[PDB]
Amino acid sequence: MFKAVLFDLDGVITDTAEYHFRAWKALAEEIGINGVDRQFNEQLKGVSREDSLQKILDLADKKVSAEEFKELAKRKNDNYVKMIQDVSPADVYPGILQLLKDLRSNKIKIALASASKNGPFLLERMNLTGYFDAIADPAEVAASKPAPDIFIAAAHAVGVAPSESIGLEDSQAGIQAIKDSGALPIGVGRPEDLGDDIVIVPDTSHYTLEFLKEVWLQKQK
Ligand SMILES: *P([O])(=O)([O-])O[C]1O[C]([C]OP([O])([O])=O)[C]([O])[C]([O])[C]1[O]
Ligand SMILES: [Mg+2]
Repeated sequence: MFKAVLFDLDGVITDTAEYHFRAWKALAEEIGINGVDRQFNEQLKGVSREDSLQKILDLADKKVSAEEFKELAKRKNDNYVKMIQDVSPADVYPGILQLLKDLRSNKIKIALASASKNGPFLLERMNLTGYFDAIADPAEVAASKPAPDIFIAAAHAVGVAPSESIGLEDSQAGIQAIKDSGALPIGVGRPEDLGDDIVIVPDTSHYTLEFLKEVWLQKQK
């Protein structure tokens, strides 16, 4: 009986979490911060551009100037934007296109709840824009992931209560944002990274409408 699905983008719809990681690691190393490895990057997944940069700068003893802070965020974004120019429909993760088609057939709303300002560009790259009933603008919320605001806004944008929605996420921060919104999270990734307390699937082929119904029917929510 859920009425909406609230999609993260990066690491859910396609493998762009890998590109954010590579770009943040390159930035960090340029400023002599070598701690952005895959384990540290689990604290960056789902986190805004500025919050990501500050989590990396927290690894250093000294502060950068406000001018350098702004430059660094822009530097990373310009690199990332170059990395994603060749993304195509062939890069949609397994299961995702068919899930979008099945949700529309079943009159279940589809909304994007990505913290990325590059979200709309990436949905166009992948020929997915037409499936979305709404895209929650991440610059409109007052509080970014792990705050629930973006999931609350995604649900509102398609006229469904968060409590009647499922959220799909690959990150610690986004799973917390889903929990605090009222929606039911189903994570994608390693249990070791995302927790043993919610439903986690190992890859996105598991994100079928059949499975979302299976999970919803057992407590949920
Ligand atoms: P999700 O994974 O919330 O689709 O995206 C998150 O977006 C932020 C901000 O991206 P931007 O605006 O393109 O710089 C990234 O820092 C996170 O890595 C990403 O998970
Ligand atoms: Mg993500």
